[PDB]
Amino acid sequence: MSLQLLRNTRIFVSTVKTGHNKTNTQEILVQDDISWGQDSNSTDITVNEAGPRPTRGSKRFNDSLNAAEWSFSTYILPYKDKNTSKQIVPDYMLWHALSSGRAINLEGTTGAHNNATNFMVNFKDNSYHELAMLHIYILTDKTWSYIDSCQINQAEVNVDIEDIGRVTWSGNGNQLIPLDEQPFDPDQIGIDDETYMTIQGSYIKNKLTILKIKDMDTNKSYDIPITGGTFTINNNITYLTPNVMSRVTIPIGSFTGAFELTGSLTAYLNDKSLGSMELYKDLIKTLKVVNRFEIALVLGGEYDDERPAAILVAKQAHVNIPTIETDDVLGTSVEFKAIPSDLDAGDEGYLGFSSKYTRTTINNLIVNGDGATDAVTAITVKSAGNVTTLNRSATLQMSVEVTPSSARNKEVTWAITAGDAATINATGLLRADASKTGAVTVEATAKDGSGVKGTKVITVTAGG
Amino acid sequence: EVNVDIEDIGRVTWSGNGNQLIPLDEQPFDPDQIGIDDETYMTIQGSYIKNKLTILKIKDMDTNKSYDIPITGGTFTINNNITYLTPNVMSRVTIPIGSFTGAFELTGSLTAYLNDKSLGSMELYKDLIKTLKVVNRFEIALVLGGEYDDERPAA
Amino acid sequence: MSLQLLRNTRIFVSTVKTGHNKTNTQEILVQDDISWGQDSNSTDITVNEAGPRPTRGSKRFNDSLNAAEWSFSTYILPYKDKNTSKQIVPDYMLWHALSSGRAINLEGTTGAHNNATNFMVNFKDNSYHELAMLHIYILTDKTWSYIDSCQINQAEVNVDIEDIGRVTWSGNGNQLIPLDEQPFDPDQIGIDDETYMTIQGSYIKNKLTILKIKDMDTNKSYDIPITGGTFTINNNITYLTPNVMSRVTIPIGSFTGAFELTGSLTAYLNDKSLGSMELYKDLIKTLKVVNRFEIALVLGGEYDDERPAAILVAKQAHVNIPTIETDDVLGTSVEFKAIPSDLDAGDEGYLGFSSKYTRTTINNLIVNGDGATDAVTAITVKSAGNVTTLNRSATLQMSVEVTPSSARNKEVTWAITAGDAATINATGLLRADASKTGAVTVEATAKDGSGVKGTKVITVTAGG
Repeated sequence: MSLQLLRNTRIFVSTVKTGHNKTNTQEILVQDDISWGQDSNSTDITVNEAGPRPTRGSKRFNDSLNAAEWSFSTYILPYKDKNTSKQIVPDYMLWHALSSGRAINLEGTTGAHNNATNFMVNFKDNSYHELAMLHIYILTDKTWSYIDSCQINQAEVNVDIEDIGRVTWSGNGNQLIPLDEQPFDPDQIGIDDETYMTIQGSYIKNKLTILKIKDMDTNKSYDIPITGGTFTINNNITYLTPNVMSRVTIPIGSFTGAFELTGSLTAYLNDKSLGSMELYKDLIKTLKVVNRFEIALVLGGEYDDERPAAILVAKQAHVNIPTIETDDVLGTSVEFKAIPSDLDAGDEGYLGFSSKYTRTTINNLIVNGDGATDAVTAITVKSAGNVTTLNRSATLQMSVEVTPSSARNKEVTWAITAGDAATINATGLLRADASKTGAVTVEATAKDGSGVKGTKVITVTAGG
Repeated sequence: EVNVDIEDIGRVTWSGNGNQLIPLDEQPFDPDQIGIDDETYMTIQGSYIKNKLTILKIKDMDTNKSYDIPITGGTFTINNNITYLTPNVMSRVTIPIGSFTGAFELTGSLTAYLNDKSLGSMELYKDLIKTLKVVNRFEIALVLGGEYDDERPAA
Repeated sequence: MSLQLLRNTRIFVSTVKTGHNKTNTQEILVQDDISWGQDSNSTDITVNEAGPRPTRGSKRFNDSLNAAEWSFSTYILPYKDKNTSKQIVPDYMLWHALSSGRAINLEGTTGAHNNATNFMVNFKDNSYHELAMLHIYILTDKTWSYIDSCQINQAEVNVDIEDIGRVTWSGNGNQLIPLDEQPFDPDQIGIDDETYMTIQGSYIKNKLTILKIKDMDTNKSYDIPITGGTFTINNNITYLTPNVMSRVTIPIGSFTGAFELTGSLTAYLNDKSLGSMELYKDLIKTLKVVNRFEIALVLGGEYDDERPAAILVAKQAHVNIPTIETDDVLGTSVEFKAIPSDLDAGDEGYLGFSSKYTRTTINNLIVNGDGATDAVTAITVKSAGNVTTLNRSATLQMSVEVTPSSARNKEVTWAITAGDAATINATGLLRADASKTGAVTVEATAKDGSGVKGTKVITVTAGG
């Protein structure tokens, strides 16, 4: 009688089947592109004979149930909750399931976990045969229905100008189940209007898209205006089902396959220095089997005032040779896929979601890994007593200052590049001797990899 | 190909194969007297079948739970799986020679809206997804054109 | 300056190397799988020393040539020719050289001989060390060649349903000889369009395949719808080549081996009466060292109206113990071999080809050996003067009426089966005596092996 409507359907994500509370269930900001359903495998039996009386017969049997299909898209709207005062995306257990299979723990360091500054999602503890287990609850009008033991297969992140920032989720469940009784009241679990105002206070617009590309073999950072992009995280999950003739069967667990983090970035060719054309010609010139690039795509842009933004940080990526795409105005496409340091070392990449980004915050998130931990920005090597020169056979212990003063890693290395008339140790004691009449330089770079440069030309003379 | 869809008038689509298409110069027979006259055309057009009035009779033979399902649109076809056999001669071309009907298939797809009412679409769906059985035995009686006390055209 | 394609090959079968006419050579319609050639043997003489600085050198000698191999596939295409008005298959000399070692005589009664009703092949005259000798002529595009003194080694017939009736020929020849000049005009000898139309009017489809199997030890006919099968006519011909060390040698003569007529028949298991299951259970329950089965494989089906057909008849066959072939639908395999009554008797089996087989024609082919010779179908025995009973010490010379009225064998035998109150002679003069108060029977059967029954229950009493 009463017809169920699509627009009135609300989704609930849970980690447990009983005792649903605010810490285990949430209302998901799903769009109007929802779709789900479970199909089955069937077998037909035909008979082929040669007698005078052919047997035109066909007998059908049900054999098994395929995986339950579910897919929906949500808005990327990071925010801070009033309870914890820490930036968390509304759909945080989805990112936890995509990241690692451990118990949900925002106070840890692996998987989806927040902080006072930003919400960061790493895949360092992803090396599992089975990720975190969810339960997609589908409340269409009044009738209940949920999908048993869902697991996130992939997360489709679309980054295109003229398009608002969104993410599309698609996964599979063991068995979709319809329910008659309410598992839990949706009103108090569902987000109230105040946190809806708090969430809508932060929107991410993909029109402001700035890319950080830097090769680790040459450190040639480029300036590329983005036309449109897309990067997805794939788990390659396959459900395993038994094969029994007598009765039908349902899937039993799964084994996550190979982790894939691929992305496609479209951008216009530029003749300007460090532009798209220079990147393309450098890549098509140095044809190398292996690539090692710093790619840091920043959705929503960067600003001095706190602004909502989404960040991808791929430390050691693999850039496929670009193919310049012909159109009205030449716009090329670059394909990348983040490879790890070691196949089982994790650290494929990590993401940043928060409404409160300053350029320094995103910078230290990119270089150090967290939006809260500070990193060095500039370095000037300091002589032991404002000294400008050195004579032959004289010791000089180099000192150094770093900025900001709140940097977590402040120690720097000591090296000599230009000139051969002195030496430096781990502590910085520069030493000279006889037959040292030439000008020499001294270098200093911190171990956090900010790209900081500490330089000073000391005029080492022959002495008195 | 029988198509049963609302907003669509009842029609059937035929598709088959012949040994060899042949063009003819002489009239095999006069079309006028063989062709239907206007009176039987009036008699035929006196009866139309409209698929908008589609009522389904579904009943399982293991439980006898007849359902009440309003149809959104359907399609059922009868297939013979006919393949023509032709010889393979290198010197000259060849034409098909007879055929052997394969396996008889009578399949159909019925689209209908989910209903919370008793003996509705949702009850049928949940019963089927509850009693997962390899073999099914159902009374399906699709009635194109509807049913009425007065004489009405129906399929 | 030209390349030769396999599609332009034309094959002619001849019994003479000169004076080629339409009665000695005809074209054989071959298919893609045609193949022919001749291989050569060699030898390497290598020195095998053991010391340092050994000799490492070889040497090759051509020593012999192998027998030429040829094979091709043809369609079973019975038809009637306008010249003689007798049913004949286009590759009839192939059948003759397979069947007998005498000169071809279609008017005779052994080997390949035709009739106004059907074309027949029997192996009653194959006791020869060198069967009828052919010469395969090959015409590829423009160049000519032929194989000298061929012999039909075997003829494979595959009952592959949903396919056309086809036979595959194989054999050996003394030597393959390339001919530079045209032996005969292929335009005249090759089949013309009229006979091509007549042939294509008649095709044998393997789908319409009925099989007639009967246990001669129990008189039990089975209804087995076939799934797929094959039967072979094999001669096991081996070609002898002389060994000469100084010069290469080609085969000089041959010798036929053991004539084998085997088969293999696959079918599904049927629970119906006299089905496949009953045959399998009877065969595995008897467990007999020897079996006497009558097998009549009828390609093309049996019908009241005229239809083309190819029939293999095994009068006294030997059936192996069947096995169950576990597939999606359970089945079995009936592997048989046609054995003769006596080793030097021939008559292992025969074949009948025609484009006009009414059911009666194939029936009398099976039971009489020829499609033209009619065979008795039913019998009702008649007394002397329409008498219904008999009294003690009274004669009853019974007669017989048979159908059809044109059966070649109109005679019957006489026997008493049920009761002991009378005795019958060869002519049929039944005789009784006193003290005969029981009901006795009389039976008659034809001498052509049709399987016709003549029965009557005479109510002999003690008299008035």
